[PDB]
Amino acid sequence: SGLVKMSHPSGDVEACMVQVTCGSMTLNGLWLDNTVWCPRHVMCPADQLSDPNYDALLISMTNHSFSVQKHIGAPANLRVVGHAMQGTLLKLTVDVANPSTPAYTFTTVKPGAAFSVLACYNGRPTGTFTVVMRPNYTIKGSFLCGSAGSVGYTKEGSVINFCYMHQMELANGTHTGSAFDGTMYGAFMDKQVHQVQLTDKYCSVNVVAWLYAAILNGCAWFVKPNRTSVVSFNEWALANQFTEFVGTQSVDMLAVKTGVAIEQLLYAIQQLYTGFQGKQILGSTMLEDEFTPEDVNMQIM
Amino acid sequence: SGLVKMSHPSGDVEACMVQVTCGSMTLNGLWLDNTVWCPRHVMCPADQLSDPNYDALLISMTNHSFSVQKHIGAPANLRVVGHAMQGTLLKLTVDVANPSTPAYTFTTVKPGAAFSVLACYNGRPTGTFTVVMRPNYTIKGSFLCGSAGSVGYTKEGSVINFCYMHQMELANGTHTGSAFDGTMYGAFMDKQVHQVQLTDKYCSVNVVAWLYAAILNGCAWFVKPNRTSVVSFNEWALANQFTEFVGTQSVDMLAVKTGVAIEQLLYAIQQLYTGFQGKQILGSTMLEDEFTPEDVNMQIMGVV
Repeated sequence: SGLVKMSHPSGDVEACMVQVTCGSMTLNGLWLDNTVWCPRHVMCPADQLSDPNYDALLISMTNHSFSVQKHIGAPANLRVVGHAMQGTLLKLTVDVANPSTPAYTFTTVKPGAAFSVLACYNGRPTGTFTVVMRPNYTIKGSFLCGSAGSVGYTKEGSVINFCYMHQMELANGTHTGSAFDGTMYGAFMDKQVHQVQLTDKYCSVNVVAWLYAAILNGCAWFVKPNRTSVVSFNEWALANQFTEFVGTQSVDMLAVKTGVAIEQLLYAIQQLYTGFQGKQILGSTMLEDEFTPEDVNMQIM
Repeated sequence: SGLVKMSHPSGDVEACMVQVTCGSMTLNGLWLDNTVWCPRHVMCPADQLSDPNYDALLISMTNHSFSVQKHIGAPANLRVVGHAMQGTLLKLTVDVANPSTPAYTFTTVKPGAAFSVLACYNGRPTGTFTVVMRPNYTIKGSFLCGSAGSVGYTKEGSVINFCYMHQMELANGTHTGSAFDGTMYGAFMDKQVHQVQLTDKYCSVNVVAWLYAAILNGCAWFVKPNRTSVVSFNEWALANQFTEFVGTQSVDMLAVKTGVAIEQLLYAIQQLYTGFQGKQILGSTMLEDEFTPEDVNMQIMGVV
């Protein structure tokens, strides 16, 4: 009954991690059914990562180019019987179906949404943590060299939604990766040139959730009777580095649980961005946008 | 690079979780070999929790009083064939041995040490997070009603150190539990009465680690030539709600890597205690003390 960074139990997804090796290069892959997903830059030699030619590289491969070992749990015999390139991912086909494939889906996450990351090295889970997809389509993770192919996901019921496969580091503590459709979040290129990122923003709905959590724990000094409408807050947001606020039923439950209307918190957010004055809020003298409405509902029940 | 709140993968420990039911009370238990560990207040009924007689509650039990079900993973029912009390924990014996018992130890952690927690409800793992054993022998986590028996651990190679089993809430967001020798952390009582908690302190050595992580991630604005000695800082600490700084080799690797001495960050902590004056350090506006030197070394350099 505090507000902490919380991840899904990782057991489910650990049972799907494998190591993919191609020549002298190695990284992680995700083994679902008869498929192993991994980043395509496993085909690329270190010196050529500046300007790879993936179309060339793909051609020069046979199935015997790809080596897949399973280290965690039950071992280890995966023969690659096919290989395809899908955007910034490779799609390897293997002769054995993962007996431990969860019920799963492949939905792309949106800015502000949270997901769990299983950080792996050489096909071995080493740690798990949770992030939110930034409005500029980066995440703030904890990745060293060799973590490519680490998997990000969410869990509703026993259905895993795989939403992220790690690719690269754009700057200090700034990362991105692929959705399992093969597209890179934020359209960054999987080559090692410096690329510019768009400006970041506060996730408005996540700040509202956080303010609700502060109220639910007795910190409500910022609540006034004043209101800003959603439509009016969103005009303001455009020019002050906040995202468009979009209401959800998860926000609505917090409004009911506390007696404070969304529009009062939208007004407070406008004030708090001018300054906290004193003044702390679970505090912190700055806005928190890394907890979702769902986060706050499940941890402060 | 990047520094996040990082937990161990929980697959190992998930396979060990079970539900223990006794009368009307239900919570989580930990299943190792032929033993299921759970908090003993599962014997105490709804209202008697104000103050219970645990020696009495124990005698009024047989093995049939206890029901253990494994819900997640490899399904099972486990018959209880013995029962004992040890401190604040029951030690239940079951007929089937856990076929996925990890290599493990039972060690008690000291204040400032971090560990992973697997939060469970009704024998089902729902989330994992990392905590530090606070100087006042509480932990700050997310434990709702029904999470007693949730388990905390550190992992070293294949060996899991089990160091915590959740017991109770105290103040808001303030929790405590048992080591697996049965002793409650900070001598608290498993009882719905109120007990006095010592004041919290900042874990100075973790704050230093966090500041080194800042420097290593390109955030060094708080670094000045000025220095406070360890001895001097520790006198200051007593008066200002900080722990005694004790250096380790792990802190030293960070001093070597950044070129910034410990004594420079001791002086910076004294200046940052007052306040960050509108700036932030790794996205925070207050000192962070739940990143340990070992944790920072592992995330930033992959080292021990």
